[PDB]
Amino acid sequence: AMAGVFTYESEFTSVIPPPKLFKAFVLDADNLIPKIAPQAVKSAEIIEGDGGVGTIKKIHLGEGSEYSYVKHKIDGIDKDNFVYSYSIIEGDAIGDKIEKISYEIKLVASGGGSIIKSTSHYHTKGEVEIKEEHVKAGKERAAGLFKIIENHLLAHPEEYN
Ligand SMILES: Oc1cc(O)c2c(c1)O[C@H](c1ccc(O)c(O)c1)[C@@H](O)C2
Repeated sequence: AMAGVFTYESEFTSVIPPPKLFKAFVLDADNLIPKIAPQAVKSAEIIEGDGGVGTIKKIHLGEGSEYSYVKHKIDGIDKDNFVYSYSIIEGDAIGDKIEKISYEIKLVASGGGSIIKSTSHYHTKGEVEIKEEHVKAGKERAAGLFKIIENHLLAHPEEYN
């Protein structure tokens, strides 16, 4: 029956500045990734909402994740300060051990690069197993994807200006 929340903090740098990165990784992620990283993600669609806060999206994952869905709940967007927060509410790692996973992502200017500050909140249930390796994975995973994006924009500077 026991509820809890485990909360983890992570950072990535990028040479791409916030406002470009933001448009690519947040605002256009849904079409972009599927185009440049099919193994990551096949497609993404709005199930519910108006696209703003409170929208839910079914995201169709790629082979990397045995073609499994997740549903994302948009918790907030601030297009000015480059903040985005969304919770995974169904899908891959959302079992019994763990019931929602929530992210706040904050892009910070840093020398015409960015630092991507990421807070994740694993909403637990029952006993709490959290392995230094389960965290390293999920972290590598996210960074793998920012790297795909960063390198994509470096090779396509015509995009997201
Ligand atoms: O290989 C994977 C496995 C996953 O569970 C996920 C992956 C990639 O990336 C998905 C992802 C992450 C950020 C996104 O904007 C996105 O559209 C899709 C993430 O929610 C879940």
